[PDB]
Amino acid sequence: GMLEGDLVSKMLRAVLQSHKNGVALPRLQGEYRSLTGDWIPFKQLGFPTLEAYLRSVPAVVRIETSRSGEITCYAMAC
Amino acid sequence: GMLEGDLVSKMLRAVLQSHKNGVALPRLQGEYRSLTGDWIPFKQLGFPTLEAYLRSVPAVVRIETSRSGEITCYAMAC
Amino acid sequence: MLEGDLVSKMLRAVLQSHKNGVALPRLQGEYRSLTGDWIPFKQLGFPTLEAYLRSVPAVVRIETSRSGEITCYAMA
Amino acid sequence: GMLEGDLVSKMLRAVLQSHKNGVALPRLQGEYRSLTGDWIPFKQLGFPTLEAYLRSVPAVVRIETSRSGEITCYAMAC
Amino acid sequence: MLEGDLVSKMLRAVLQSHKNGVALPRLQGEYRSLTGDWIPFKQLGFPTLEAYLRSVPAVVRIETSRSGEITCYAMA
Amino acid sequence: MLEGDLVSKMLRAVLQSHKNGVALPRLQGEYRSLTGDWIPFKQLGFPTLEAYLRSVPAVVRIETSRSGEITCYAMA
Amino acid sequence: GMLEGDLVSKMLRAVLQSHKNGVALPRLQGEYRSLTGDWIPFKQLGFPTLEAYLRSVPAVVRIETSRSGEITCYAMAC
Amino acid sequence: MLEGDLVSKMLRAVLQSHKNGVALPRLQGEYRSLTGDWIPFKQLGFPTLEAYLRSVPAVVRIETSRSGEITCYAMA
Amino acid sequence: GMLEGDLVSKMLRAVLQSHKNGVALPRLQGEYRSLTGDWIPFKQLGFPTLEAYLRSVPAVVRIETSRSGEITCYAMAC
Amino acid sequence: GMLEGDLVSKMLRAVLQSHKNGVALPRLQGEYRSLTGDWIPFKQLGFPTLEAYLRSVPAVVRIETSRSGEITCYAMAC
Amino acid sequence: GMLEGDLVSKMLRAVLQSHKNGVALPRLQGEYRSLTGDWIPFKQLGFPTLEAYLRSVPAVVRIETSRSGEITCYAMAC
Amino acid sequence: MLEGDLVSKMLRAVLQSHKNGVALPRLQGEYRSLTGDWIPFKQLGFPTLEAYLRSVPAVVRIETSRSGEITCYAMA
Amino acid sequence: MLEGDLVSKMLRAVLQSHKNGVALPRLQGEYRSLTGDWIPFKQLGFPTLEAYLRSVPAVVRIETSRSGEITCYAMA
Amino acid sequence: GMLEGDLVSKMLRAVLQSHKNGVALPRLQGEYRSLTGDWIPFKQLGFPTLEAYLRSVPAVVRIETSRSGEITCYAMAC
Amino acid sequence: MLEGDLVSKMLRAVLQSHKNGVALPRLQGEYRSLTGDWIPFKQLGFPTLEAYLRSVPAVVRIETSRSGEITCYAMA
Amino acid sequence: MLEGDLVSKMLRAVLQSHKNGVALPRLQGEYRSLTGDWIPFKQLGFPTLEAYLRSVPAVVRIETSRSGEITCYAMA
Amino acid sequence: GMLEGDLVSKMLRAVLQSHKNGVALPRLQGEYRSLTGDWIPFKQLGFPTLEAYLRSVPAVVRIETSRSGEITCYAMAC
Amino acid sequence: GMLEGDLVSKMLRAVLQSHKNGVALPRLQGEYRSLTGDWIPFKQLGFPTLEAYLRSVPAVVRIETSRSGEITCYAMAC
Amino acid sequence: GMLEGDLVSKMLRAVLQSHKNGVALPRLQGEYRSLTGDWIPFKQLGFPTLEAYLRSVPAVVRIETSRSGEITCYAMAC
Amino acid sequence: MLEGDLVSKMLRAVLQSHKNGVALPRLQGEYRSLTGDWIPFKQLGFPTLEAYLRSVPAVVRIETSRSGEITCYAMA
Amino acid sequence: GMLEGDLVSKMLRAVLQSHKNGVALPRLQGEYRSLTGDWIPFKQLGFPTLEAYLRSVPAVVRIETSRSGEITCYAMAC
Amino acid sequence: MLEGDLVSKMLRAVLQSHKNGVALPRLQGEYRSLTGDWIPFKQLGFPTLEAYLRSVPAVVRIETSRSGEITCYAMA
Amino acid sequence: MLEGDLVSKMLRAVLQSHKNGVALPRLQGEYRSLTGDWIPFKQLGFPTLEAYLRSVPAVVRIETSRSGEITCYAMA
Amino acid sequence: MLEGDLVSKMLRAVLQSHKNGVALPRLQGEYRSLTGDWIPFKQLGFPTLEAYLRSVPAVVRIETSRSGEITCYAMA
Ligand SMILES: [Cl-]
Ligand SMILES: [Cl-]
Ligand SMILES: [Cl-]
Ligand SMILES: [Cl-]
Ligand SMILES: [Cl-]
Ligand SMILES: [Cl-]
Ligand SMILES: [Cl-]
Ligand SMILES: [Cl-]
Ligand SMILES: [Cl-]
Ligand SMILES: [Cl-]
Ligand SMILES: [Cl-]
Ligand SMILES: [Cl-]
Ligand SMILES: [Cl-]
Ligand SMILES: [Cl-]
Ligand SMILES: [Cl-]
Ligand SMILES: [Cl-]
Ligand SMILES: [Cl-]
Ligand SMILES: [Cl-]
Ligand SMILES: [Cl-]
Ligand SMILES: [Cl-]
Ligand SMILES: [Cl-]
Ligand SMILES: [Cl-]
Ligand SMILES: [Cl-]
Ligand SMILES: [Cl-]
Ligand SMILES: [Cl-]
Ligand SMILES: [Cl-]
Ligand SMILES: [Cl-]
Ligand SMILES: [Cl-]
Ligand SMILES: [Cl-]
Ligand SMILES: [Cl-]
Ligand SMILES: [Cl-]
Ligand SMILES: [Cl-]
Ligand SMILES: [Cl-]
Ligand SMILES: [Cl-]
Ligand SMILES: [Cl-]
Ligand SMILES: [Cl-]
Ligand SMILES: [Cl-]
Ligand SMILES: [Cl-]
Ligand SMILES: [Cl-]
Ligand SMILES: [Cl-]
Ligand SMILES: [Cl-]
Ligand SMILES: [Cl-]
Ligand SMILES: [Cl-]
Ligand SMILES: [Cl-]
Ligand SMILES: [Cl-]
Ligand SMILES: [Cl-]
Ligand SMILES: [Cl-]
Ligand SMILES: [Cl-]
Ligand SMILES: [Cl-]
Ligand SMILES: [Cl-]
Ligand SMILES: [Cl-]
Ligand SMILES: [Cl-]
Ligand SMILES: [Cl-]
Ligand SMILES: [Cl-]
Ligand SMILES: [Cl-]
Ligand SMILES: [Cl-]
Ligand SMILES: [Cl-]
Ligand SMILES: [Cl-]
Ligand SMILES: [Cl-]
Ligand SMILES: [Cl-]
Ligand SMILES: [Cl-]
Ligand SMILES: [Cl-]
Ligand SMILES: [Cl-]
Ligand SMILES: [Cl-]
Ligand SMILES: [Cl-]
Ligand SMILES: [Cl-]
Ligand SMILES: [Cl-]
Ligand SMILES: [Cl-]
Ligand SMILES: [Cl-]
Ligand SMILES: [Cl-]
Ligand SMILES: [Cl-]
Ligand SMILES: [Cl-]
Ligand SMILES: [Cl-]
Ligand SMILES: [Cl-]
Ligand SMILES: [Cl-]
Ligand SMILES: [Cl-]
Ligand SMILES: [Cl-]
Ligand SMILES: [Cl-]
Ligand SMILES: [Cl-]
Ligand SMILES: [Cl-]
Ligand SMILES: [Cl-]
Ligand SMILES: [Cl-]
Ligand SMILES: [Cl-]
Ligand SMILES: [Cl-]
Ligand SMILES: [Cl-]
Ligand SMILES: [Cl-]
Ligand SMILES: [Cl-]
Ligand SMILES: [Cl-]
Ligand SMILES: [Cl-]
Ligand SMILES: [Cl-]
Ligand SMILES: [Cl-]
Ligand SMILES: [Cl-]
Ligand SMILES: [Cl-]
Ligand SMILES: [Cl-]
Ligand SMILES: [Cl-]
Ligand SMILES: [Cl-]
Ligand SMILES: [Cl-]
Ligand SMILES: [Cl-]
Ligand SMILES: [Cl-]
Ligand SMILES: [Cl-]
Ligand SMILES: [Cl-]
Ligand SMILES: [Cl-]
Ligand SMILES: [Cl-]
Ligand SMILES: [Cl-]
Ligand SMILES: [Cl-]
Ligand SMILES: [Cl-]
Ligand SMILES: [Cl-]
Ligand SMILES: [Cl-]
Ligand SMILES: [Cl-]
Ligand SMILES: [Cl-]
Ligand SMILES: [Cl-]
Ligand SMILES: [Cl-]
Ligand SMILES: [Cl-]
Ligand SMILES: [Cl-]
Repeated sequence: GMLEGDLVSKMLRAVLQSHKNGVALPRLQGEYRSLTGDWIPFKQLGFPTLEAYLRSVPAVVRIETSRSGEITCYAMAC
Repeated sequence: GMLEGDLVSKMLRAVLQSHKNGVALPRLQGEYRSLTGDWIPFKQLGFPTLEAYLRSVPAVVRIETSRSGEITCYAMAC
Repeated sequence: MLEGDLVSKMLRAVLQSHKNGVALPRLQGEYRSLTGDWIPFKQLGFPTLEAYLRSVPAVVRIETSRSGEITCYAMA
Repeated sequence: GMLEGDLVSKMLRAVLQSHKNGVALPRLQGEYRSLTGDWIPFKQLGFPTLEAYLRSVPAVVRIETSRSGEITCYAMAC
Repeated sequence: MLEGDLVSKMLRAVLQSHKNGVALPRLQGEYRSLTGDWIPFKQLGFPTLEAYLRSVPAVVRIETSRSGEITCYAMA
Repeated sequence: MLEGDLVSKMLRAVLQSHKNGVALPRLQGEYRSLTGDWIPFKQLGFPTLEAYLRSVPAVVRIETSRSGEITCYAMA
Repeated sequence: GMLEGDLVSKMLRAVLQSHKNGVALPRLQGEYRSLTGDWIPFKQLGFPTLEAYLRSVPAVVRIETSRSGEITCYAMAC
Repeated sequence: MLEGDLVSKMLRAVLQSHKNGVALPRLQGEYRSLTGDWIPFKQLGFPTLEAYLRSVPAVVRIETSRSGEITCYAMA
Repeated sequence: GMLEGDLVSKMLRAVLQSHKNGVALPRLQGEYRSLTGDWIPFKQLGFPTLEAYLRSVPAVVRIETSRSGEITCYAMAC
Repeated sequence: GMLEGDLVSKMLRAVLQSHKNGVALPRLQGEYRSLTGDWIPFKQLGFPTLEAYLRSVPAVVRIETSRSGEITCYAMAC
Repeated sequence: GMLEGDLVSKMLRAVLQSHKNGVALPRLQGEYRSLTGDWIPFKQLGFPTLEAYLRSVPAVVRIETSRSGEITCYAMAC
Repeated sequence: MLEGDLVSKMLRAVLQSHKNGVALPRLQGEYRSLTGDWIPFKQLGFPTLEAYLRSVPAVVRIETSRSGEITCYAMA
Repeated sequence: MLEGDLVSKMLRAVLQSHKNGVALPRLQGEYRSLTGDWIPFKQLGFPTLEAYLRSVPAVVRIETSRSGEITCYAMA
Repeated sequence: GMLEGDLVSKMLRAVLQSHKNGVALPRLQGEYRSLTGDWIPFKQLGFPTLEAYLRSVPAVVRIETSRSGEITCYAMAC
Repeated sequence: MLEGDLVSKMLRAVLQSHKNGVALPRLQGEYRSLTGDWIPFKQLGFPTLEAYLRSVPAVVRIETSRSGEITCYAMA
Repeated sequence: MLEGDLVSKMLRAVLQSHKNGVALPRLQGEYRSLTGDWIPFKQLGFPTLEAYLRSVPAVVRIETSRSGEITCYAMA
Repeated sequence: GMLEGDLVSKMLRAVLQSHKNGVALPRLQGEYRSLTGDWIPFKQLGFPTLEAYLRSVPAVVRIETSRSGEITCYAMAC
Repeated sequence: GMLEGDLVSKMLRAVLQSHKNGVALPRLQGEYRSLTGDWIPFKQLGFPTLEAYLRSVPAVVRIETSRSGEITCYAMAC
Repeated sequence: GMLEGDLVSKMLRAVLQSHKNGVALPRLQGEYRSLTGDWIPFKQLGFPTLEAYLRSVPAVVRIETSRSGEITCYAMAC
Repeated sequence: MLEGDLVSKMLRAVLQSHKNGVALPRLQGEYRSLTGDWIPFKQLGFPTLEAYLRSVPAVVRIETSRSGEITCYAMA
Repeated sequence: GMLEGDLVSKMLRAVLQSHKNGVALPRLQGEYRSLTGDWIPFKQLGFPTLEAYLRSVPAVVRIETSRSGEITCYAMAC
Repeated sequence: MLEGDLVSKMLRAVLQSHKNGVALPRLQGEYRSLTGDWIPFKQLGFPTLEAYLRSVPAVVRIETSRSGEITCYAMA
Repeated sequence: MLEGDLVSKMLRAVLQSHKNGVALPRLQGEYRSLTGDWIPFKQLGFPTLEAYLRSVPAVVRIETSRSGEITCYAMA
Repeated sequence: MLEGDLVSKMLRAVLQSHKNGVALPRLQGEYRSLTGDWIPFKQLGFPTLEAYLRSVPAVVRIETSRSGEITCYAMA
């Protein structure tokens, strides 16, 4: 019944909530596949990059950059 | 042995045939994932949207629009 | 207490008013009759009312006929 | 006084309502010209194809695809 | 009973209240005064209030002055 | 004596063989049965057989059902 | 004998000259069709929008914007 | 008497109701409680409620915590 | 019943056959409008320019260039 | 505190209000720089041309075209 | 922990190593899905075609074309 | 009775004629020898004969050598 | 034994039948008369029959008149 | 002597270091103009958006998103 | 008194000088002979002289031969 | 001695001839009357005469009326 | 000393003048190479197709289309 | 008489047949120029890269990739 | 009164004339800002790069490249 | 008698007037002094005067100094 | 053996070294063809213009602009 | 014996030198201290040092703090 | 004394060390063994080591096997 | 202790070795002579050595001659 976008959001929240210190963006597709069996379908959902998809779901994921320019993704409270 | 496109066609036919009143397009990726474990790879298959892929397989899927502009997908007889 | 939570609860109240469901073109009017205002589907992030209703499948069941007419039902 | 889009919508409704079994999309420009004297200005109205314009007016036209992949257009009730 | 039909009727009621027409920037406020809410021009599919008003020429006459100020009148 | 003229005449002959029309998926086979070869719709400049048939409305009448099945008839 | 662009210019001048307080741009295609039987072929004439075509014929049409951002078109004297 | 002026005044009234500020996700509900309707941020030309609030810095002070939670305060 | 492209082809043939010395391309839209009441819908038919549409119908129209680079259009025999 | 767009709007209003007969568009960047010390950042604000930015702020600036096709910009009352 | 690209590389190597005479490119998505349960995410990984992705991993896959123009993919030694 | 079904059956008949398989460049000729015409791979929706043959793996086994030469076999 | 080799030989046979050449629009029909089928110019990789004929200059000489009519001749 | 990019980096660091709780991205151009007299020239520096420029200077600016999807910019230590 | 009006009048004067018309490549020279300068077809908004001449059909008749040579005549 | 310097001086001479200014559509003709030729605004790098005149503000003052008519004056 | 475009023009004129009945466009690159030793550099000269380059040199080459849609190129007198 | 594409094909076959162990793609333009006096005109022939042109002529050239990702080109038998 | 382009030209001439051995292009934006307080608005003026703008004003700036490929900009005499 | 032929001859006449060549910025003025008008480089199909001069190497020799100044000479 | 780019570089150096006062860019293709028999293949080498290719080989060619905006090319010492 | 294998081994040696990990900005210097050169992250195919380190998770553990500072540890 | 000259000389020295050539994957390690550092193929302007080696054909002969393995030899 | 800080210090040491400056093409070699390796301009984020040197104006003064040759000097 759920929209593809709603299902992916729910799975991503499930991935991020396991990890108290967040997930480095380069590791995120792998950590999501570990839970779900497949990749985050960011192109399908209408985004050019995984980062652009993540920006579009701010109530699921908090983005923070590091000095190197890498993103770490945290589960947004709620 | 089968082409990616042939496999997806077969899976989509299997999804749609379960549903006597068809599947609303917004629900289709979810209903296909429920059967198959993954999403319909419409970008891979060379289409910009899921609707454009579905138009390309008329002997698998019948498209009908509603007054709202939403598509419902039916298994095409055969 | 989120906007979406309040709208969802009010929608459920409207749909439950109607045992036979509500034709989608009449939904905005029936909902305003109860709530005093429209369903804020653009604010909630959707291009159409029907697109919003697809986002709440636990609340509303949607039936579409073969002539393309849409009926909305309270989901139990 | 009317917007171009409103006038075209009204003319298209007038075309489709004559035809109880709908109008095949390949025949639609001709059948509309027969009534109106000119073509449906889908590029002007901001669409890349006639099909994309028709999708944008679901309360005027119902689209149904056939096994061949051709569209038939029906007047949407009302 | 469509949203657009109800909005159209309420707009007509507001404009008829005013023999001298209503300056377009004041229309939303006058309309809320009567109806309790705003004119839902985005929901109805328009980028601006004025774009919505152009969609209902049987309801509202629009005059624009040479300094670019807009006045709206009930259409008979 | 053009390719399109010959194909058109042969198609008419096939369709006239069938008072009840010919289901579009069966047309290529019936036509080969009579002519020894397929309808050359790509050579004639069309992406599909049905697209070719639309180019010859004086020859073939096309009916499409509400389930999307297509039947072709000789045009008088 | 005349260029398409010259004919359209002449027809547009004829439309605008009827209207002493000008024609709102949203109403212009309809008012031109009322006189001429067809639409202003702005895409053919090489413009992306009707407004861009109108800008290209300043000795035919004067553009003035209103507070809302709508254009009114006036016949340019001569 | 502009829509934006009225919304701004009503927002100020809501925020002043709350000495401790209002968490941004709760703002729409609190505002409807007072006014009878939602904050019309799309009509006013903004993609989000927060984007609208940034347009009125003389009215609302916005604080964001290091966990990304947002609190809105009446501006003196 | 006819395809838009077939109707336009037929009208164009009718225009060109009147003119024993052909029609200069700059004059063609005007001469076609004189017969038909509207313009040749080359963008609708999927071409960027009128010349590109004309190239696509060689059994209707013969193109010949002049020293200036202008095209003259002749009815192709048949 | 203010958005870039709000600041530019305010500065532009300040420029235009000095000039009772408006400012010719070709002169506007210079007249704005005279007051403010820099140029109107129309590309930053998401517009391809200065004219497109000005169209987007109709409650600040009234556009009127002249017979030559040049724009004059007036402060919109208020 | 692994990058998406590293995981896909490893899975592709596992697919190709089973097949002593290589895998025809048209059959590769199907043969990879048979092992892994999903498709090779070449668009995600930043490539327009499956062939372009495969070219980018030469130490995993050897490409050889046939007279028809079809590619066969072999596991690159190591 | 579909075109693709008939072509598939005729292809199988040709391949079965040859215990040692058929070199792909010779397939069109051998097939015409039996059927009177070519394999209609463009009509069936494929850019090449080999692309068509990939669409029918239950009918034809394809072997490609390390020098890039292709041999086609009847599939049991 | 390639498709293109067989088509080339059959084309030569058709053209040699005609001392005065063959008008290009009549070529498909004359060729079918001899061979039982059409010249497979799309299969062979060409958008048009004339484009195919340009690929075989050792087989066919093409003359075009100043009115744009095309005549094809066997090449010695 | 300095590169444009180095100068802008230095000015941005100066802006952000004043603000202990960071600067909301919507407020950043204004706060930078308050110090420097002009805007951050992100298009000149080769970026489509201000956010894309900021991502490119991670040793100057730390980005953190909020639940709404707004960015707050902090001076990166050093 | 517009540039285009003056150029048009001068062109007419040049063409009337010549009962047998003027070959288009010679027109600029003949026109300069009478007027002291060239026909300003770029200023008037045209990419070519011939494109300008098409804009004034009441002034100049243009004939093009089958070898592509152009002759210009005064229009009565 | 540059082209632009000479054109600028000649323009100034034309404008000074006219105490009441010169309507922009009449400028080319008046200028030719004095100089024997047109103002070479394309050569000088401008799409229009008015665009050229904007490049020389020390030479020409431009007034535009509210009906969009343009008058050019010698600058002191 | 000559511009590339002038040299190519001169060579093309030399090719076409040999051939009293013109040169079919499909044969032109070969016939030009026979005289000159290389191909006509139409992309270098700023054209997308050979036909577009030829259209740009009307005083060198006369284009005439045939019923099939093929161009024949003739030396333009002079 | 021959098409440009046919001539280039023939020359390329002549180049490759000299070299029993094939020609590394980086060396191919030079080795072809050594025989023919000019370069392979892959852009003219409608391809974005030399590799894309070579893929389009599989009955002339066999492509094989190496571990580094370099192509070697072999004359395809016949 | 002056056009933006004329003002920038004048400022650039003023910058370059100070420097007898010219200004290295990488240093130019900084040296111009030192005089003027802002950057050269090359995107506004319709150029993709600063170098493309500079090429467009040859009577202001002389460009000379060095062995490294860096440009030095000199004031053009006058 | 073509425009380009006449311009070429007049240019040669101007350049021959000057044994020491003519600095390119002064060429338009010197040429007008002799001919009464400017060199019509845009009409002749060139973006600049210098681009036109490159099209006539048999007429004008162009020297450019290391400071980028250009001198034009009659070609013998 | 040499890369296409290396061969062209060597030929260009050979052209430029003959000419003590350099070669005007408009004359360069002709002067290179005079030595080599063909044109500089700048599109093949991946550049949109001849000037862009020349910029890419600064140790072969020195570019200097003139007041008109024309480039002169000099052999770079070495 | 691959470059990547050698770099990986040398990196492990550097990280093992440090029980408390190594701050990422100091890693290049510490690594050069041991090896005589820098970590060749561009050669190995990565835009940044950190991007390279992500490619070797069996060798280096990366911790990032909430202020965005990065610490690298030998992986057991 | 250029970087490329020094790298070229050092590469030659490494390759000459090996009568049987050096497998390309081992080249970086062998070269570092002699020189103390890697071959700087990115600095020298190449995307890969093999792309750099193609730029110096007078120094290194490259052989590629039919399984795609690469061997590098000193060029005499 | 950053890579860029160490490279900067080593560069300064090399340049100070040379009172007369160092020609840019010789810089990499002189720097390797002192440090054992190349200047890592790609790692540091620059397309060229000269682009890197522009990033450190407090360290190196760059002079370019009118023939385009570059000399680098220690900055005091
Ligand atoms: Cl979705
Ligand atoms: Cl992590
Ligand atoms: Cl995806
Ligand atoms: Cl991504
Ligand atoms: Cl990403
Ligand atoms: Cl969200
Ligand atoms: Cl990242
Ligand atoms: Cl597929
Ligand atoms: Cl459903
Ligand atoms: Cl996909
Ligand atoms: Cl989609
Ligand atoms: Cl879709
Ligand atoms: Cl299908
Ligand atoms: Cl839908
Ligand atoms: Cl809403
Ligand atoms: Cl809806
Ligand atoms: Cl409905
Ligand atoms: Cl509309
Ligand atoms: Cl129908
Ligand atoms: Cl249209
Ligand atoms: Cl369409
Ligand atoms: Cl369509
Ligand atoms: Cl609708
Ligand atoms: Cl259709
Ligand atoms: Cl709304
Ligand atoms: Cl409005
Ligand atoms: Cl108003
Ligand atoms: Cl076919
Ligand atoms: Cl079909
Ligand atoms: Cl059917
Ligand atoms: Cl036109
Ligand atoms: Cl109106
Ligand atoms: Cl149009
Ligand atoms: Cl529009
Ligand atoms: Cl518009
Ligand atoms: Cl409007
Ligand atoms: Cl809203
Ligand atoms: Cl929000
Ligand atoms: Cl929040
Ligand atoms: Cl059509
Ligand atoms: Cl005509
Ligand atoms: Cl059209
Ligand atoms: Cl056109
Ligand atoms: Cl056209
Ligand atoms: Cl034309
Ligand atoms: Cl803003
Ligand atoms: Cl002004
Ligand atoms: Cl900007
Ligand atoms: Cl602009
Ligand atoms: Cl603008
Ligand atoms: Cl303007
Ligand atoms: Cl990855
Ligand atoms: Cl296989
Ligand atoms: Cl993908
Ligand atoms: Cl693909
Ligand atoms: Cl692929
Ligand atoms: Cl393949
Ligand atoms: Cl076929
Ligand atoms: Cl094949
Ligand atoms: Cl084969
Ligand atoms: Cl075919
Ligand atoms: Cl044909
Ligand atoms: Cl013919
Ligand atoms: Cl920079
Ligand atoms: Cl803030
Ligand atoms: Cl910018
Ligand atoms: Cl932005
Ligand atoms: Cl941004
Ligand atoms: Cl933001
Ligand atoms: Cl002109
Ligand atoms: Cl002309
Ligand atoms: Cl002529
Ligand atoms: Cl001019
Ligand atoms: Cl003007
Ligand atoms: Cl005027
Ligand atoms: Cl050229
Ligand atoms: Cl020929
Ligand atoms: Cl080319
Ligand atoms: Cl082409
Ligand atoms: Cl072409
Ligand atoms: Cl020409
Ligand atoms: Cl052709
Ligand atoms: Cl070809
Ligand atoms: Cl080789
Ligand atoms: Cl090419
Ligand atoms: Cl390439
Ligand atoms: Cl390539
Ligand atoms: Cl390669
Ligand atoms: Cl400007
Ligand atoms: Cl400097
Ligand atoms: Cl800018
Ligand atoms: Cl730049
Ligand atoms: Cl630049
Ligand atoms: Cl300049
Ligand atoms: Cl530079
Ligand atoms: Cl000119
Ligand atoms: Cl010049
Ligand atoms: Cl000069
Ligand atoms: Cl190369
Ligand atoms: Cl020279
Ligand atoms: Cl090229
Ligand atoms: Cl170029
Ligand atoms: Cl160039
Ligand atoms: Cl170089
Ligand atoms: Cl140049
Ligand atoms: Cl590296
Ligand atoms: Cl890093
Ligand atoms: Cl760090
Ligand atoms: Cl390197
Ligand atoms: Cl490598
Ligand atoms: Cl290897
Ligand atoms: Cl480096
Ligand atoms: Cl360098
Ligand atoms: Cl140097």
